[PDB]
Amino acid sequence: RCLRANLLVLLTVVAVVAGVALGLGVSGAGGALALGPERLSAFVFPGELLLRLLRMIILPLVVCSLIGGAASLDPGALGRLGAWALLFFLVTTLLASALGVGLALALQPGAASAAINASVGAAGSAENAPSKEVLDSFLDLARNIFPSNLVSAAFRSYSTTYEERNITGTRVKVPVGQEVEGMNILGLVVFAIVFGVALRKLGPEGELLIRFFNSFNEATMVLVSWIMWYAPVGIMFLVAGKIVEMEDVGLLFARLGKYILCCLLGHAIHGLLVLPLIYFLFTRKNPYRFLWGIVTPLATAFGTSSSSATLPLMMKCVEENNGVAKHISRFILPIGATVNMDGAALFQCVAAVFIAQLSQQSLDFVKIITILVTATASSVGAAGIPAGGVLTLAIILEAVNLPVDHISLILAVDWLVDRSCTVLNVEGDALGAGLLQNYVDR
Amino acid sequence: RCLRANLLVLLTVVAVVAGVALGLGVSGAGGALALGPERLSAFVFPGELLLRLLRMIILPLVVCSLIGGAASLDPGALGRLGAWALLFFLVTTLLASALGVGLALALQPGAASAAINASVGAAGSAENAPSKEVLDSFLDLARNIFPSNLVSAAFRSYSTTYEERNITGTRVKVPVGQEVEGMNILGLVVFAIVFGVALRKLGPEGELLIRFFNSFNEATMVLVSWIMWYAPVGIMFLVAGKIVEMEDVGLLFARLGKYILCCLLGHAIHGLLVLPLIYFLFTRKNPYRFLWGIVTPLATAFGTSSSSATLPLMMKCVEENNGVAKHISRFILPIGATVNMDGAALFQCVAAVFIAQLSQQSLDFVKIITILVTATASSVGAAGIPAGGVLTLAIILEAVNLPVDHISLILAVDWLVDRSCTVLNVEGDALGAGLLQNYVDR
Amino acid sequence: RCLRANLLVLLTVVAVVAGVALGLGVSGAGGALALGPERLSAFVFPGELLLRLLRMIILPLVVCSLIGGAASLDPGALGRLGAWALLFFLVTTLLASALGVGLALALQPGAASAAINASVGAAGSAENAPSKEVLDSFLDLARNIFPSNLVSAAFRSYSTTYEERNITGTRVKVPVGQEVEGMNILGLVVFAIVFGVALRKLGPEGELLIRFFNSFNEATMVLVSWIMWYAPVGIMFLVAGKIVEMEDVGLLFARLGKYILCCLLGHAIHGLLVLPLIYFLFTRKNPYRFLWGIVTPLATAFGTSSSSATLPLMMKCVEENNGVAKHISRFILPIGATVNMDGAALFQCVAAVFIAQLSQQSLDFVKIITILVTATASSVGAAGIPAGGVLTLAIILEAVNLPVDHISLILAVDWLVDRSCTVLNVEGDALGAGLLQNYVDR
Ligand SMILES: O=C(O[C@H]1CN[C@@H](C(=O)O)C1)c1ccc(-c2ccccc2)cc1
Ligand SMILES: O=C(O[C@H]1CN[C@@H](C(=O)O)C1)c1ccc(-c2ccccc2)cc1
Ligand SMILES: O=C(O[C@H]1CN[C@@H](C(=O)O)C1)c1ccc(-c2ccccc2)cc1
Repeated sequence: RCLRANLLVLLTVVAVVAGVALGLGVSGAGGALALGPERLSAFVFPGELLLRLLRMIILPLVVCSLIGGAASLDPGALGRLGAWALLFFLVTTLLASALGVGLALALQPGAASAAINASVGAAGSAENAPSKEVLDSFLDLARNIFPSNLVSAAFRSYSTTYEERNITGTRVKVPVGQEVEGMNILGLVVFAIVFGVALRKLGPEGELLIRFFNSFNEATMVLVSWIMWYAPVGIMFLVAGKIVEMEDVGLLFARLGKYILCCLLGHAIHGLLVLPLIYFLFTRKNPYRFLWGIVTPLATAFGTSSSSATLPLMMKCVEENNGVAKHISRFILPIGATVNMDGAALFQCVAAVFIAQLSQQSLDFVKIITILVTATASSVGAAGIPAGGVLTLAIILEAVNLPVDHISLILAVDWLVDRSCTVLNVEGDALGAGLLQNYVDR
Repeated sequence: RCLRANLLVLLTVVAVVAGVALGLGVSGAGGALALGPERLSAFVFPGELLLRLLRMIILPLVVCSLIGGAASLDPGALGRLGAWALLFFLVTTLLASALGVGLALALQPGAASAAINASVGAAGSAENAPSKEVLDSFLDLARNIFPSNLVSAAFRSYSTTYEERNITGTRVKVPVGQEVEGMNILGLVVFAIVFGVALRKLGPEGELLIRFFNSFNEATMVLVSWIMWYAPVGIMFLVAGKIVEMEDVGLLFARLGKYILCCLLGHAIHGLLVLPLIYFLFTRKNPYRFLWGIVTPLATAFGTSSSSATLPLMMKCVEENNGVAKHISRFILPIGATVNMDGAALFQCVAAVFIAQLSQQSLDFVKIITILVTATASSVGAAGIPAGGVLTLAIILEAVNLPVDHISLILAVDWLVDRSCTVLNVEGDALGAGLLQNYVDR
Repeated sequence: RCLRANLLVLLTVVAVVAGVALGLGVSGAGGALALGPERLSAFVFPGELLLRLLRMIILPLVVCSLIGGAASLDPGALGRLGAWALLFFLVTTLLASALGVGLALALQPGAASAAINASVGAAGSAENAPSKEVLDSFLDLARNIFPSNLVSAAFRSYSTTYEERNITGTRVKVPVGQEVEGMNILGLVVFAIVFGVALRKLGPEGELLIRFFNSFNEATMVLVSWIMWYAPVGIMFLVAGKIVEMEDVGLLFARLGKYILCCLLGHAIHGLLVLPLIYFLFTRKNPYRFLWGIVTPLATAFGTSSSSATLPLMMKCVEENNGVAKHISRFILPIGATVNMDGAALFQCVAAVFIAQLSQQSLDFVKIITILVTATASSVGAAGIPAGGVLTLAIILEAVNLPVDHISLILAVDWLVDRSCTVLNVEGDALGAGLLQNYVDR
């Protein structure tokens, strides 16, 4: 039934296109001048509503799916599957970062152009920042792993601010911990996996609880169906709002065309050559067919700019349409969302290479390897914190000591490049799931 | 067994009467002068303890009751029942507001009297307020519906504060969202209903989870029995404390006797003529008998001044004493608590008409319809936020542009009129439940 | 199998000893000068990680264990068991406080010595404090009992701050309530016990839910096994960090040797004479054998300085190694953690007697009884709040009006005496559990 099967894909693609058209027409016809902030809020509000709906269920779906997936195969096979999955995610993120270096080095987006100016963008506010240390970031990562409280971890994460409690002499900023807002999805993932392993360690005592969590996840999936049918309206209004919030006639594109083209080309090459090649090599099945199987979550990722929020739609589509195993999907895809960020590592490395290319920095071999490794680690470093969309580049440049004086340049265009990132991240998650499904099948 | 059956009703009526007597005697004998703030806190503390007990269980009871009630009848009948229930609540709230207009217009409580003075009450602090817009209130309503996180929604709700982030020129206050304290009971209600529909959409997978939630609610009901047996002491001490906290020899009654009489008469006429007439018309069963069946929750509502807190006692009494169906009770009465506020719409409209009557405003037909509709919507607008006992009148007067210069007059007497409101709200909920029980039975 | 059975006890004792050796060697070899704050954080971080792991599971384990234990015996036997348990805890805490008086009165640690000076310790900051009233502390105790919301009670507790809302004349600080951080484990304990009683009041409806909670606790116990195998590393690094954080060559020991010896001797006499004597008297079974059965939780208590955090390890060890009944363990030991603080009452009373001994206060009989009773109540008073490690001594001295001018003396050495306190508290809990197991068996 092609007509009914492909209705959703048609609807979300039409939603994205019509949202772009609506926003461009509104901005050309007057935009904010004809709109006002109140009508801007009402115009963006369906987008915020879709993101509120999809952030409501990631906690149930992630927790109960991992508990229902971990306790479906014995811990030996689970350990092997988790290890090969982490290896796959690490390799894909590393390949993405290397592709970013190879593109930004060649196209040279940091050539002398309008982007050389940065007074308007920075205006002295770029240097002023928390300036989180790399060690403190890794410690906050390993403290969001192994949370102090599960309930608080359902909406809070650990962030190490810096006070000035060294009045005795030579004032040095000292760390203090204070829980902030944002889900600790990594901690919940680890707790859930460990829980499911514990239930598999038990036998008849755990059958009730596995049945509970599987039923709960199936109910949440039934909610996901209806959220999916709502999603095109939210995507349309969200995209229209996010191109009405700033003019996009071509001024910022004319400013940063090489950088944005480098990022989008890197994302497409990662998402249409590298990972499809890996899938074909390993499972020997049509990767582009599979990519068409998941267009609706990809479009939702482009519209939402949030990997965790698109995940319920993705797990529904992957388990339903494509012939991916239910337990493998449950175990892999949430872990893919919180660890695999191919696009994030890609455009972080490309941004670093761009800001280094302007001012003519060297970056011969050692610094290249450094940016690769720290991008690969920051793939998960940025994952626990939702606020740090591109904030993690500052700590990278602190590690390797580059000019952070114009990091605010990307914040004007973060809302565009970070969407293709989300597309590629969920794509890499699904491809890892398919590969590991075939590996477990063999 | 009349002697044992009616013991609780006797006990709570005696508790209210003895609390009034105790508070009046203490205030006459010296009150605070003989008491001190520390003994005032210890004297009110049983009231705070009862409210802490009854706010502990509304989350379990509401969530699990709606999940156990929604998934007891098919979604078609559920949709019809929900639609006729919302229609009933809307009509009753609208009739209440019209009754408020009809009374305040006739009795004319805003005649020239001591209430004309407002310097002592306002003293310039009335105008200073957040001044929340109507659109922003509706957006916060629809964002507390569809919460971002369920756990946070168990004790937090979305409130749009206003910052001054327009330093570029012509400083205009802009909205920012920051979650504040207070349960998001509307969001939990909607999520729970949707969940129960999902479990009914499933079949054998959901039987475990329905059995879980029904067992959990029955346990919470067993707690409610013991809280009910404690409740008269809390009501007595609470009422005594809340008339010791301000002198009530008759000064404020002598000031606002017409307004308070208008509100109480409107509440009694709504609760003893209109809704009993509707019940008799539809189900043809003794409505006043049924009203006597629920005296203990009504007295608890008068003592507590909180509709959500009396709800566990109400659902216990309605399912136990009166022959109302268990599933219909579960589905309707929580929704009645968070949506139906007949008394709130009533005294909000009466307060508006009173402040308009002083200063001799017109309010011919269009403004009357405006106050009716905005009161009907604010019935649920005030429901998500517990702090806004009468705060929502300011946004109404912002919509229709009346003198808010003396809104602080009612805050001295909010603690009295708002209790009969709670009585009428729970009464309207129970009457809707009885009507819809008979409709489903037919 | 002695070699495998005793491996854990050997490992944690070796961990404590090696941590002491590591910290002393690091402090002697340069300590902070060779370390820096960043490496100090990385060196302490395994300790923080162990405490984050053990605070993650006390909520599941406590809640589900009490629900699974309360609903294993009928409410009559439960009421008797709870009453005799509270009587036992009260008597043991009182005996501990009397032992503290008897030791501090005899050894006279407040003799004229270096400890007479307090300018360096206090420096005027001792008097400045919230100065919480005793009545307000008891009210906050009874409001953390019977929480307003269960979810918030999973990570928040009620603390009555004091504002200055008496500008009308004679500015007097007035209480305001605002929820702060810290688990409301007492409120969750009471709610859980009451819930389990409700499920036992029900019959077949509750079997599912009891099976759920028992399965959930068994899963959490399976997590506890692995946390236990990790624990020695955390204890070693934590102890090393907490003796590197301050020099302990003997300066503070040379300052307060009599006071610390009094506290440790009181703890050992309570833990090795009084309670073993009671156990032998009642159950007639080798108490020192039983004490050896639980060395790993005792060492964890010494390392962690947290009674609640060691509790999962304790309940695992008591149910596994020693022949204590599962249901009795579940019901008693969590209640022991939140109520029984023998060591806390002990060193609080000893600290009071020490600060009274300096400056030559009388403390004849009435004040002795007062310190005993308020210490016995503050055993649970300090339990709800985790921040108040020794903060509760100030409110005691407010009750009985002693010099609080040098309360900051103990804060330098709170990290040492408060560890043996934790050891004795968990010891008293386990001994009460064994006694009541034998009583129920008889
Ligand atoms: O850390 C993240 O990733 C960054 C790198 N790529 C971008 C992406 O694709 O998300 C962002 C992140 C994840 C999720 C959310 C999120 C947003 C709305 C609602 C709920 C959650 C934000 C930030
Ligand atoms: O918004 C509400 O309604 C207003 C209009 N009528 C009044 C009523 O009857 O409650 C108030 C509201 C509901 C519930 C609480 C509440 C109070 C204590 C504890 C827990 C909850 C407060 C305010
Ligand atoms: O109030 C308490 O007791 C005091 C008297 N003796 C001391 C003890 O043995 O704990 C402290 C308390 C309990 C538990 C924690 C706690 C610490 C870390 C992580 C989680 C929790 C703190 C303070």
